[PDB]
Formats: sequence, structure tokens, C-alpha cells
Amino acid sequence: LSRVTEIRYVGYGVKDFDAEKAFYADVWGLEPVGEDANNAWFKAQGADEHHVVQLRRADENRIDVIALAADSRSDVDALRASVEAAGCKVASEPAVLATPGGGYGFRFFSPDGLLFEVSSDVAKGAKRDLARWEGVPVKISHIVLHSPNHQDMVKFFTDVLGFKVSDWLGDFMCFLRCNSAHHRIAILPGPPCLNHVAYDMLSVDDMMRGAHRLKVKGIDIGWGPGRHTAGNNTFSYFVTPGGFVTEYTSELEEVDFDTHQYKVHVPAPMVMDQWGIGTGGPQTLPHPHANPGLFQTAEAE
Amino acid sequence: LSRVTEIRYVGYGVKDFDAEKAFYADVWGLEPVGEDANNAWFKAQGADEHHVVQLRRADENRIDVIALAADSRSDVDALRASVEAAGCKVASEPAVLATPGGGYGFRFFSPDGLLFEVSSDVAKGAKRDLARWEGVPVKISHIVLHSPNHQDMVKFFTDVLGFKVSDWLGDFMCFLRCNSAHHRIAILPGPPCLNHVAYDMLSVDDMMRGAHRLKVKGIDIGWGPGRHTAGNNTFSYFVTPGGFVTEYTSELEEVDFDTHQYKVHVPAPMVMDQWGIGTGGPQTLPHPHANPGLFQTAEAE
Amino acid sequence: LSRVTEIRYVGYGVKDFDAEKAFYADVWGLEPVGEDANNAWFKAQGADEHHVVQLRRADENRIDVIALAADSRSDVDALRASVEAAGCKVASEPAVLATPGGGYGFRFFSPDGLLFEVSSDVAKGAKRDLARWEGVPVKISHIVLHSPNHQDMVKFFTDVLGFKVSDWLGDFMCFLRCNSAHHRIAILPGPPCLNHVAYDMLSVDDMMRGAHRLKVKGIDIGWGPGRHTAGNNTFSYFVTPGGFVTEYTSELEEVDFDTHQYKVHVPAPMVMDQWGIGTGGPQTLPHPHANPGLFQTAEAE
Amino acid sequence: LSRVTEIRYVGYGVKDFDAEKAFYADVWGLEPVGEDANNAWFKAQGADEHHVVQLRRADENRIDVIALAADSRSDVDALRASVEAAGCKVASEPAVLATPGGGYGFRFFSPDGLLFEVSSDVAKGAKRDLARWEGVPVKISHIVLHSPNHQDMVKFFTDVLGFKVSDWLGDFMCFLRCNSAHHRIAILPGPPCLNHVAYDMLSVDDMMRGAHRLKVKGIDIGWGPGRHTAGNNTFSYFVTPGGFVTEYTSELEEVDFDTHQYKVHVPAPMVMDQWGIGTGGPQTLPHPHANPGLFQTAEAE
Amino acid sequence: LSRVTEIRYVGYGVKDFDAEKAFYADVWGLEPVGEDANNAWFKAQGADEHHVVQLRRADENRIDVIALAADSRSDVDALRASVEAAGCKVASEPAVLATPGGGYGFRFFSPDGLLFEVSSDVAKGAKRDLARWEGVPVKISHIVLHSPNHQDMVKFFTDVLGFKVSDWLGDFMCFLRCNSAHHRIAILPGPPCLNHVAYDMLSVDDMMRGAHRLKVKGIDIGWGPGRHTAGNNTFSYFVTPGGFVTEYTSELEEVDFDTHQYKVHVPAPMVMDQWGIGTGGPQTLPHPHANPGLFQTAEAE
Amino acid sequence: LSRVTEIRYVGYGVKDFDAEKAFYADVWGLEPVGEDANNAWFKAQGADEHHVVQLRRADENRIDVIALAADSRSDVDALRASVEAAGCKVASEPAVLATPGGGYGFRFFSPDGLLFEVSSDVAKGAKRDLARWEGVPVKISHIVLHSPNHQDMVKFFTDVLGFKVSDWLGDFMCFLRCNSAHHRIAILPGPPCLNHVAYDMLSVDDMMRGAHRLKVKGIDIGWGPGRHTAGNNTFSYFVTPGGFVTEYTSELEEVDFDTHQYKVHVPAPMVMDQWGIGTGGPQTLPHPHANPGLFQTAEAE
Ligand SMILES: [Mn+2]
Ligand SMILES: [Mn+2]
Ligand SMILES: [Mn+2]
Ligand SMILES: [Mn+2]
Ligand SMILES: [Mn+2]
Ligand SMILES: [Mn+2]
Repeated sequence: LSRVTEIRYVGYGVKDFDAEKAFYADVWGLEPVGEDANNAWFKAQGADEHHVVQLRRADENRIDVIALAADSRSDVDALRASVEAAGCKVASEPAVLATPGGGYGFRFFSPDGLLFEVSSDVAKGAKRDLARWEGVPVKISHIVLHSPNHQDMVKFFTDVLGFKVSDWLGDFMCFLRCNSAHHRIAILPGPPCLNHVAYDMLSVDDMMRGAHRLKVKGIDIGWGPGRHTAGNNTFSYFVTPGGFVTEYTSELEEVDFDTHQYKVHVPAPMVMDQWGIGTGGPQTLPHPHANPGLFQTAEAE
Repeated sequence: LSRVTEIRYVGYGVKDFDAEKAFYADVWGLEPVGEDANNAWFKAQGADEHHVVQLRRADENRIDVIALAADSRSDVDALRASVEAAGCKVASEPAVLATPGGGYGFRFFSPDGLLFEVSSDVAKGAKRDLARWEGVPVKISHIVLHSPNHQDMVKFFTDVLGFKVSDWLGDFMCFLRCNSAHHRIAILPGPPCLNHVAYDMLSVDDMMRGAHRLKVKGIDIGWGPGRHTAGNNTFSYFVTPGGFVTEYTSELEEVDFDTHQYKVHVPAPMVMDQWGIGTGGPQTLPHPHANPGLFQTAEAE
Repeated sequence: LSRVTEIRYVGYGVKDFDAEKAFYADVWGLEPVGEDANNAWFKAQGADEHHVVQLRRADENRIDVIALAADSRSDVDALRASVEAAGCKVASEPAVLATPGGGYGFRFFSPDGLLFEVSSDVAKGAKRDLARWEGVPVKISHIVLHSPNHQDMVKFFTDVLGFKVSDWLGDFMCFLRCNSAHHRIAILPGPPCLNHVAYDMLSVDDMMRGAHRLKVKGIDIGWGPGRHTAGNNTFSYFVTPGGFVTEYTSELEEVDFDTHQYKVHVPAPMVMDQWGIGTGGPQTLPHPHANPGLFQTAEAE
Repeated sequence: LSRVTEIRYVGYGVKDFDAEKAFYADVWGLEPVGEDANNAWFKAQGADEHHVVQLRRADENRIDVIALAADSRSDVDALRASVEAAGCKVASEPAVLATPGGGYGFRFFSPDGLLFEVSSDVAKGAKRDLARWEGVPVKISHIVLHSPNHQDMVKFFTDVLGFKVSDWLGDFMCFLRCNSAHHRIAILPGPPCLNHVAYDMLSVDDMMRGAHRLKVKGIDIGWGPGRHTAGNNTFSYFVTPGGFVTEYTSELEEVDFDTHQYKVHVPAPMVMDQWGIGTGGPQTLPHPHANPGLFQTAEAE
Repeated sequence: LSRVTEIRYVGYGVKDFDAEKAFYADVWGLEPVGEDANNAWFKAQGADEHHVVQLRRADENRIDVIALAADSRSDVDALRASVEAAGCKVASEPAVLATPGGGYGFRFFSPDGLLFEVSSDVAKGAKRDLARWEGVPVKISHIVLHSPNHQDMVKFFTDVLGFKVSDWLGDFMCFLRCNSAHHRIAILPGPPCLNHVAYDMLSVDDMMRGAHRLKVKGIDIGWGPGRHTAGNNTFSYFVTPGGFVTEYTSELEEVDFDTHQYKVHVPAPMVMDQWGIGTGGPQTLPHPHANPGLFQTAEAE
Repeated sequence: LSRVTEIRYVGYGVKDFDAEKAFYADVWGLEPVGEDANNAWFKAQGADEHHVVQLRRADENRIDVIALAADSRSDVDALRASVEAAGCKVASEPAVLATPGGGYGFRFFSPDGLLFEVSSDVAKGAKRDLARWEGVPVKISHIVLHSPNHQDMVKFFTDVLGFKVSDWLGDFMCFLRCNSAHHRIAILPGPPCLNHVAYDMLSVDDMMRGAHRLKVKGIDIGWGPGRHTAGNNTFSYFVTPGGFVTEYTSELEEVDFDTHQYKVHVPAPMVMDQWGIGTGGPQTLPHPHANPGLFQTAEAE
């Protein structure tokens, strides 16, 4: 049946519009793709996806949209019906998109009130094979979300969107894949919102090199020099000027999308971080707060 | 049936006996109670338990015994009976104790192999009411253990030894009570071993002054001053010279022993620590390793 | 006689008006009450004082005014006379204030040249009983001032304004009260200026939570968490983006305004901080400097 | 009368003899002078004073004696009277010394219970002009004491022992000179005991070099590099493995012993430390405690 | 012949023009000389140099020009020929300057593409003797450059501009003097660019005082207090809000411009910093990146 | 000709015999091979080398010997004559060794006075293929020595011992190989001594897991985890309780012993460390000191 196949971008609503714009292009290593009096689009130098981040000047910080990819026009419609069947509020009907790089798609809110987008045939952008030591994002690695009822959110993603379970951290954190990457989405309990967005680095040396630039650029590592167990990926968390959290990650495991057997890792500090030599932890990072405007569009504000 | 009513003491086998010995009497705040060629006893100044810590000069660091209390001599026998039905290896029949403070007790191995002692009528010692600012322990607060089958270890503590579930952190960490204190035992997953032993302080002020003393003695706080959710107690974890970890804690809740309803807390950063302004994390503390000589007594080595 | 009964607000002239405006509403925990081109008003959520902070957009950082409260028009007129007798430079006569909240007051310069305001019947704002863990200020706790002639500055607060001495730190720091709070004003030797403004928290836990919210906002603790001796209050000092310092405090002793016996505390390490587990110290906060515009109203600039 | 003219040495009773004996010989920079079953003498390489530190294997830490120096054999006698006419218990009648280095002197307890010694003609030891960057002590700089009646205690020092006042920190800390150096003794209120013994370094560079050696050897600065105001000396406090604090100081001002005009400095953060760019503070060093065995010699234990 | 005899100023092209503007005035300690819509000039309070820093609102941070001094209007003409004969691209012919303080000079590019300026007779501005503890720059100390062919860059500076070599750190870093100071210029390997601009402090104390100010102002010492071996000057590096690095330096030796003989220090860990006690290190500072627009003026952009 | 093919072990004369001895078996990860009252041999678990570390109880710390390995008995004699010719002071004539493991070899002093040993047929010990995450050493990676005439000391290793140059850091640090490993020995300017010994780890993960064990053992990283340029090896430096420095390293390049072209890297922060996010640096490690007893065997003492 038709399913989500990748993540496209994350649209942010940010107060400190300018500070956040400079961050992504002069600090985080993303490539500007376009600006407008009220918006800004950036893209990952190592991927052909039109844009991976969208910034909209707003009166408050929030996540406007989480855009997922579908293979074809007939796949976008199938998920359109599937979402309806599951009882979701549909904010838009499948049609050519006026947003950058066009594409055919629709929008619907998740059972929690977070706006999502599913689209196909979105224009492609440039893409080069990065050399080692550049310290810049190759592509998006994953997105982590909080949910008031995570078990159900996990099922929506599996039964409606087509994700499959790759791992479990006890019974509170689930890792979901929609292709051969260990996971592209991770669901966690808490108020309906987004926790962080990770970016894939070419190598461990690159994550370090990037973390280094971020340090001199005045941003310290919120939780760094670590390596997770579920997915076995190295990590480095940061807080953007806008107050969001972004992560440089690397070496996430490749699996067989169709046959990977998930495991239930037993919680333990060593399980969250197998290195235990960096600084900070999940406590030095912002505390989750319900995303402003649940079931509301960026417009409605 | 009858049940365990309190914790008496923990017996440690230590490699650097001399250094460990000087730690408890001159840094930690315990009162020397007795000594000999290969052993040393210590008691908390604010409680009349004959002694709360016993050290044995050994070749390898380990836990020799976790000593528990029972109200009566026939309570000790009832517990000998329970253990038998649970199928535990009994190391001693209920008899008069030759250990300091005497008493009537027996020893049995928990399903994982750690050695426990259940006894009653142990000679009381000297006790006095501490004054704010002394910065010394009042009595032992709790003991946390790791178990390869933590669900079973919990049922053992509740069904065999009569403890009761006071709280849960997900499905991986359980808090058990044997009296009005929120807990005296907490089970956690991992190889069969003892995580740490906590000592109750008179006030948050005494934990701070205590932590201060340790700091000037050369011992840094392993997990900065904080406050847990389950039990609402403040904490300060330290590593001893023998490599064991001890914690100064305060304000542990009081509950009705029978009517207290337990809760399942959702794992979250701010759940392990509601303050989040100290240094360290469980990661700066030793990784759990199986206790040397499972199902073996001190004689074994 | 007639006297000052409490603190109202503190008016600041800030060069970086926007960063300071954002600091109070999004980090410090105060409630915005009004804004115009060159001004911003903030209120403490746990008190009905119309506003506790006023910020004026300025070319240079300074303290524009420290407003105090009196019980009634009569009391204010009386104090106004008292001020004259003590030979002070009066900047206005008892009249209906035109600032937000209204009221009946007048302004005058302390013997040192700092502008103070005494007023009565200022409108009452809304007030809320905070819940533990919110980490936001309940009310203004105290204000510390520097005076070239502290011995005299104290006499002026006691004899003209009615404040009474609650304690002395050796012979250089005096704590003064004007109600049941140990103190609302403290006098320290140094150029004529304002040292810090302290905000009272519901509990020590709340102080810690506030400190944590600030840590994730990127504002480190200037003088780590501690507990003072005089007044027995816990403290957490911070440097605002505007350059001033603010403090989260709690557990400030309550005393009988009339019969409280003051003590002279002998200066010592353990006297400034009875905990000694945090970081920083007075040596790590900005050095006091004469307040710009002595004996000059904010107009003058 | 005649007067004390210089500090000779300090004698400590240390529980952890070995550790401390190692400290001074390899880490601190003092050259050994002679050993024995329970005694170790140490010398400062840049001064002819036979030995500046005496260690005695004891059960609990304590100050056994603070050895001072007199010029002639008869100046001693002239003091033995002053002490008598002061009412001090005398522990030794002027007699030829049986302690390493010989000499003639007596022992008596001061008004607070700390044993002092006054001698003359002790055998000089070797001395070489140290070179910049060696990072070892040149001689002892000063000793700071704690007194329950510091005002009287100072008068004892000035009137009975012949010291003069050089500076006052408010009314709680008095600097006393017995020669050219700004001070060799400083008095602080508190339980009767020694606070720290400070050694002089050839320069600021040597202090840092010195601190650098202590750091690599595992001893962190208790009170970071700073510059005191009273005396204008750079500082660096440390904690010996025995629980005693020592200091590497430099650039202590020289004054005319006779005419030096003393000043009363106003207490202030910037006063204790004019640099304020390091870590620690009195806060992070041992809290004072009554010296064990008041009015008792070491032979009493 | 005629030769450069001093450094005048550095002109930066800054993106966050206002943040950098405020840094030099409010934080770094320079004095505003003038401004217009797109430029700001700053002056050292301790040097008659008209100005030592120029900022220009730019799209991207870069070095716009490095201004040098010549003694006479004919020296400038001479250097204008030497530069020509060396193959340097001349950006302007020797004439009266239209920049503040005027003067007579011209602009040419060094062999690597950095725009330089040589001038004479520039108007002197205010000047005064700083007092110990003021914590502000006296004048400019030195400027460090990165060159892809530093051996050639060194020869350019000596054979063309008239600089002399005062020292070598191995064979990768050169120290050049234009007057009595050990060096005003230092060449290092790497892409063509400016490493840092260092400001002279009255004394080591001032550097500490200065650094403490940046500390409370929210700027951490990028490379802790230390002392270099070449020049023996104490150092403290910082990262400006603009992204450039500036250092407070003191005690840089003096030398006989004519006779001084250069040494070749053997690299060694402890040669870069003879104290090795401060925090950070060259690793916490930005990595050298070719100055944007080599061989192009600020206009082209 | 016949040449050195590997590093066997290092013998240290350590004053704190018991601490250093505990270090290697309970902290560093080496396995005890032998013991008596004043000696202790240690073995690396991933190599069959009989023992790689030797401790000798001593009055002063020093490098007793640096034992190299030759392929055969004849090979050994060849080198014995080859050493004879270079003019070294032989200390033993080729012959069966009474030391653990036996073998045939001799000891001679290098031009700088360090005592070396070249033996063959030393008894092989047990070896295990470690699994990822054990965090224990596999083998000895390299040894770094200081030389007052480093240039000649290199020719000695290449022309006399048979090593080959794999790289140079500027003209001060040389990297020598005796097989396919990028290097096994590194020479650096300085007083004749041993800088540090490095231990190869199975992977970067194991070094991190190793550094974590040392952290919880109270032994912090002297030079934060990083990555060298020459050899591309990841690093982690530590100071042992005895005062020596050990390094956990990984990913050192494998090269072709014969056809490997070396390079001269230009010194520069990013070259010493390509990551730049750990702590400390060469400066936070002990200063090199001439080795006690130059040209003298352990027996002299
Ligand atoms: Mn992640
Ligand atoms: Mn605990
Ligand atoms: Mn305060
Ligand atoms: Mn001192
Ligand atoms: Mn410099
Ligand atoms: Mn190495």
C-alpha cells in the first residue's frame, strides 16, 4: 500500500527570525535557497531535497509543519484517504503546491494537533558529495516528537503513514523507519510538540568539526560527544538562538526496511550514551511545551 | 504473614580496606563502632542500629551481605520459611548471631545471587538527635540494587519479604517500602549488584554542608545536588575510595504503609532531577558490574 | 510616626532596551503590564503591585527611580515633610502620579543622589498564589544599595523613612526592614548605586527551577546556589542581558517588625554562604559604579 | 622591649603522615632535612632557616607548634617574661633546644591555647637564589590565625611579641608585621586555630608555574590565582592531603617596619581579590575548627 | 631607506555592525571617535593615534584594510615605489586621505591579497596616562597574519616595508618589529587572513581587570590567562560578538630596533604558554579562513 | 641489515609502587603477569608480548628501560655490534635474560643516556581478540621520547636501530616506524626523557569507553579526546598516580614499511588536534624533566 518514504522539511515559526536565519546559514551549515520579507528557505548541501528547513517570521515560536514525502501523486491521494479514515482533521486537499519547489500534496493534523504535509514530485535542488572535514549537514537524519498518548501515535505512524518499528527504549521511546535508515522518526511521551531535528554528518570527524565551529560561533554543546545505542549513532545536541534544538548526528545504522527485527532496549544511562565522556545531558536542553496552536494553521495566528 | 521492617546494614568486601575505613569515619560522618584484624564496623550517629556499615579487608571489591530487619524471632523463622518456598539457597539456619550486636538471624541468597541477612533483636546502640548543620547522616535511607530479571526481583521483595510498591519509573525502576518511608529499596535493571546506599540527612542544609565537607576532603560530587521525583528526595551521589557509591539524601516522603497508592512515572529528564542545576549524571557514576562470587559467601574467596 | 511600608518597583534606564524587555517577560518570569515606544512595565505574578519593574529606553544604563510605599495620602505628605527636615533635594510635591497605576506620591533624592519615590494608593493589579515548580517570582524580596557613607545612609532609612535595622554583617552591611520580612533594603559601602534587586520565590525548589530555566536560556548562575546567614535566605544571582543583576531568593526569615533584636554577624566565609557548593561569588558579578546622573531625574539625560 | 623578628617554622601533627611527607618533598617544593620513625623536617630552598615545616605522625590532625624567632639569646628571656606578665601557661623554660638545628628557646601557650615557640641561634641551613620558573618556595611568607577574641589576640601579638599593625580588613582581619614584609601574621576571628601557611614565590610567573605542577599532580586550586589588596600579593591556596591549606604567594609589599601607616580597608569582593578571574574562594577551603588539644603539647596525646 | 614605523588601525567589514559597535565602546574599552550610517571609528584611550579600529556595515565579515604609519610624506612616496617594484597591486595613489584625521597615504595589496594602507601626518587625537586597574587598552600591541607562503610574506615585510625579525617559533611563526617593541606584526602559516589584533594593557593586573569585565559582560576568555615565550608578553584571547578575535596583552619585552638579535625558539607545549593554568587554548578560537575578496576593495563587494 | 621490529615493554622506577600497580590492573586494563616484593609485570590483553609494562619499587620516579625487539639471536648480535660502532655505552653483553619471559638480548644506553634493551625469542604470552566496548588496551601503540639533540637521536634510530621516518611535524617532531604501523616511536626536543607511552584500542568507541572508566575512577582526561594529523590517530592522554603519562589511542594509519613517503606537516592547532572539543592540551601534562640517572642502570641506585 502507499506509505511515507522520507522526510522533506520542517517549517518553523520563529520570533527571532533574523537570529535564526543567520544561524542556519552562517553557523549550522545549511545553504540558503530563498528569502522573502516573511520567510526563509534553506537546504542541506549534501542532499537534493529542495529545502529541509523553512522559517516564517512569527509572533511566537512553534512548528508550522512537518513535511513528509510520498512517491507519486496516486500515493499522496491514498494517504489522503487513509488519514481521513483514521479520523484526522484535513487542513487541505491534494493539489499542486504554491510553496517553493512545488510538488503535489495535502495537509492534515496528527491526532495530537501537529500539522503534517505529504507530497510527491517536489522539484530537486543541487547536491554534491561532501569531502570529509567540511562539518556540514549531508541530509536530515531524524525528527523526534512528543505525544500525550505515544502508543497511539506510534500506531498512527505505522498503520496510517506506513512507518515500521526499529527499536524501543523500554516502553517510552519508539524509533520508526520509512526506508533503510534505522529511523527517520522517533516518538516519545510528553506534551504535543517536536523535540529536535537531527542532521546527518558524513563522519564522526565531521560531527566533531561541526560541533567545534558551533563552539567558536558562540554556541556550546548542549549534550555532546556521545553515541546512542538504539541506531548506534553518534550525537551532539545544540540549542538554536530561536530556542529550538538541533542535532549533528552520524553513523546511524542501515537496516533492511522490510525485515529488520526491532528490539526492546532496557533503559540505563549507558544505553542513552555509550561514551559518557561529553558534557550536559537531556536536562540542559529546553523543556517540552505544547506546540502553540494545536489543530491551527500558521495562518490562523 | 510477617515481614521485613527495616534495613540493618550492608557488608562490604574492600580491596583498599584502610582507605575505605578512613572514609566512613573521617569524611562521611559515621561513628566507628568496632574493629579487628580484617574487619571494621560503623554506625550512624542519629540512629540506634548497632552498625550500618561493615567492611572486610578483601582481595576484590564486592557486597558480602545486605542485612535486613524483622520484628520478632518468630518473624525471622516465618521469613526462613518464605524464602524456602521461593526456592532460594539458604546459607544459614535461624540461629543466635556471632556478629557484633548479636541477635537471631539467618542468611539466604536472593534469586540473583546477592547475599541477604534477616535478623531480629540486634543489640541497640547509642543514638542522639542531630543539630542542623552537622552535615552527618542520621540513618540509612535506602539501597538500590540491579537485577537481570528486575520484575521478578520486585515480586520477590513484595511476596517473599513483604515489601510494598511505592512508585515506578516506567517499567524499569521500582521503589519499595517496608515502613512509612516512601522506600528503603529500589530495584533497577542490570547485572546482579548493589548500585548505591543512601544515608538520610537532617535537612537539605545538612546535605549541602555534607557535600561541602566531602569536596574539601577531595571527593567531588558524582551527581550534583538534586531532587528526585519519586519520593521527592534531594540527592548527592559520591564515589568512595573503594569504588562504591554512597548518597546523601533528604526529605524522603512519608506515606501510610498500607494505604499508599503507587504511581507509574513517565520517564523524562526533569523526572530524575527536578532541580537540574548540579554537576554529573548517572553516567559519571560507575557502570554496574556483577557482584564477585554470586551464590557464594565471604568464605568463598 | 508615619513610614515606608514596602517596596513598589525599580525603574531602570537601559541602553539595550529590547534584550532587557525580552529578558523579563520570557526568562525572568515577570508579567508584562504595558509598553510604548520607550518604556516597558512588568509585574510579579504573585503580588498585586501594579508593576515591579519599569524600563526606559536610554543611551546609558542607570537606575531612574526606586519607588517605595506608604499607607495613605496623609502618611505620604508627612514623609514629604520628614524628607525636607532631613535636608534632601525634593524633585516634586505630593500629587496624583501620572505613571501607570496612578496613586499619590512624590519623588526625592537620597542624601547620596539616588532618586526615590514614595507613593500611596497605587492601583492594585491581579495576584495569584503560585504552585510549586513554576520557577517564577512571587514578589520583590529586597534591594541592595551601595553608599559612600553607608553609616549615614542607614540613619536616613531608619530616621526619615522608618526602616529598622535587622542585622549587621560586621560593620559594613546593614539589613533594614519595613514590615515582617527580615529585610527589604540592605546597605553596602561603595559608590552611590544599586547592587541588585532580589525576587522572592515560593520555595527553594522554585529558586532551582528558575535557575534551570535560565541555564537553558543561556544565562549562567553568576553566584551559584547558596544560602546567606543574615536573613537565612537562599540565593541565586544572575546578570541580565542589560548589564544589571537580579536574584532569585527564598526562605527569607520573617520577624516581628517591632520587637526584632538585631545581631552583628562576624564576617566569615560560611557567613556569606552557608552551603558553599555552588560557583561564582561576589567577585564574579559586575563591580559597582556611581549611578549616571546623580541628583538628576531621567529627564535631564 | 625586644621583639619577635621572623617566622621560623610550623609543626603539624598529621594522621596521614606518609601522604603529607610526600606532598612537601615532591609536590610543594620543599627539600627534606631529616627523617625518623615519626618525624619529617623540610626546608625552603631560598632561605637559610634550618627547616620551615615539621611533621609528626599523629592520630588526628593538629598544629603542634608555631615557631617564631628572636635575635639574641637574651631577647628570648626578655620575652619569657612578657609571656609570664601576660599570664600564658609556659610549657618549656628557656633551654638549649633538642630539636633539629639546635638553638636556644622556650615554649608557651598563647591566650587561645595554641602552643608557640620563641628561639634564637638555630643553626642556619643552605640557601641559593632561585631562578625564575623553578616554581618552588623561597621562604615562608605568612601565617594566618583564627581567634575567638581576635581584638585581644592582636594586642597580645603587638604588645607582648612586638609585632606592628600594617593593615586592617574592616574590623575582622588584622595584618601584623615583625619586619620589612607587609605582614607575617594575620588575625581572623574564629575558633582558635591555624588557617593557612603561605610560602613566598620569586615572582608571579613562579606561582603559576607552581600551581601548574600541583594541578598535574592532581591537586586543584582551592582559591584561584588572585591578588589580595591588603599587602597587594598575588595568591593561590591549596589543600594538602592531610587537610591543611598552603599558599603560593608573591609580590607582598615591603614597608618600613617602623613608620608604616596602617589603613582600614573597607570590606568588599574586589578587596579579597582584585583579579577575580579564577575559581574557588574562602568558600571552597576547609572550615576552621578548634585545634585539637588546646593548651596541650604533642607529648600529651 | 624609508620604512613603516608603526601600526595605525584595522578596518573591519562587519555583518552584525551594532553588536560589534557596542563591543568596542561598552566592553573592550575603546573610545568612540565618530560614526555615520555605515561606519564607526574607535580609539585607544592611552595613545594619540587618531583611531585604531574602523567598522563598516557589511554583508560578510572580512578585513577591509590594515593601516601602517610612515614618518614623512616622502616616506609614503618611497614605500609607494618599493611596493610597486615588489609587484604589489596598488589600489590608490599617494594623496590626502578623506578619512577621519586625514593624513597622506595610499592603499596596496600585500603579496597575498590583503589590503594595506601606509600614511603619514595623520592628525593626533586625545591621549592620556591610564591608571592601574582601569582595565582598558593603552594602544595596539601587535597584529598576527596567516600566509600561504609565510617565508615570502616575512621577506616582504622586511625587504619592502622595512620590518626586522625579532624571533622565530621554530620556522612557522615569525615576529616582526617596526620600533622598540618586540613585535607589532607576527606571520603564521595558513590561508591569507588576519588571526587577531592584540591590545596593550598598562600591566598584567589591568589585563585581569579587563578580562573580568568581559567575563561579567558575558564574554569568556577563549584562551585563558597565559604568557607567551616569544615577547614574554602575557595574553588573554577573546572572540568578539562580530566573530573576530582580540587579545589583551601586557609586558611584551622591549628591544633595540637596530641591534636586537633574533632567536629561534624550539617549539614545545609550554612555549606557547609558560603558565599553562588558564582555560581554553588556541583550539577554542576560530580556524583561519581566507579573507573574503582577496585583491578586492570594500567597494567591489 | 638487521633492525628493530617492535616495542616490547617499558620499565618504570616508581616511588608510589602500590598506587601505580593498582592503576594498571584495575584501571588501565592491563593484566598482571608477575609479582614479588619490589617488582610487577603487566601484559596487554590483545597482544602476545609477554609483558608490556614493568614496575620497580623505587625512591624516585624514572624510566628504568625501554625494551625493543629484534627478530633473531643473530639479528641481536648484529645490532650489538652496530651499537658498539655508533659508540654507545653497552651495559650488558648479548645473552639469556633472567627477566620474566626469558629471551636473548642486551642493554645499552642511547646517546642521551636512556637505557634501552634489544632482545629476541622472549616467551610469548596468551592473546585474545577483544570485542568492541571492552575499553582495554590491545597492544602498545607508540613511545615518545625527548632529546636535547632530537635531530641526531632520529638518525640513531634510523641508521643504527633501523627505523624509518613516516612524518615530521615542522622540523621538531619526527615519527618513526619499525613495521607497518605509521610509527612506534616519536622524538621531540627536550631534556632526555620519556614523554608518554600510548596504548592501542580496538576502536574509537573503546577509547571513549576507556576514558569513561578512568573518569569514574577519578582520573580525568589530561588532554580531551581528539585526533592527531600525523598518523590520523584519535587520542586520550592521562596522568598516572605515579606521575607518568599514558595514552589510549586508536585508528593509527597502517603503511607500507618500505614504500611509505613521509611528509612534513606545518604546526598549527588543527594539526595537533583535528577535532578541538576535548579539554586541556600538551600544557596540562607534566613538564619533561631529564630522566634521573642518565647513563646509569637501576642498579646504581
Ligand atoms: Mn536525535
Ligand atoms: Mn538513591
Ligand atoms: Mn540579595
Ligand atoms: Mn594568605
Ligand atoms: Mn597575540
Ligand atoms: Mn601519542
